Amino acid sequence: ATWTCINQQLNPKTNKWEDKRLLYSQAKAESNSHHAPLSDGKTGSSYPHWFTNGYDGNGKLIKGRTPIKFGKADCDRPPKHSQNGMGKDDHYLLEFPTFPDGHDYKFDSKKPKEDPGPARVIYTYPNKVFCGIVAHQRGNQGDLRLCSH
RNA sequence: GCGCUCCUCAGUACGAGA
RNA sequence: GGAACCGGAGCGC
Ligand SMILES: [K+]
Ligand SMILES: [K+]
Repeated sequence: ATWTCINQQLNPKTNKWEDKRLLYSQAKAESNSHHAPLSDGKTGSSYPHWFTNGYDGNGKLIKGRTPIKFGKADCDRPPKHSQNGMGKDDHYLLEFPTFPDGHDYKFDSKKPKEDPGPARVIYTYPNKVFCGIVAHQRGNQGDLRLCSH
């Protein structure tokens, strides 16, 4: 499967924010999540960690936010995330950087951590079910949108 | 002693718009 | 997302 993300990137010349299209292999993205450790932000980079998707630890909407629909049960299931995402019955979503070249993000990188880019592979804790690839609408921050495929 | 820089503190406390 | 205080060095005065 091929996923397409649209990311706005600043042009240093025109100084205007321009659209950038980015293609990612799903296999590589899943591979990225398999090789990433299964902890919630306890690496030097802080990745991977909890992707709330608009919810709080008790699986209740946050009000004002609209969760992304991944189209899969385990994924769209409201989260159960404890103080450090290690609850024995915890279940939630993780986000980890993913790129077009598909290389594994150096999760232990720090000061400075490797650039995480705009895209993230989203998957479940603790069975790493693939949910999708999202990407910040503009820059490497702000609103995260579901990409196409 | 005053001003600026870097390391560290620390991906911590704090947090959920990441 | 993400500080500061305390802690150590450099440059200038
Ligand atoms: K400092
Ligand atoms: K200091």
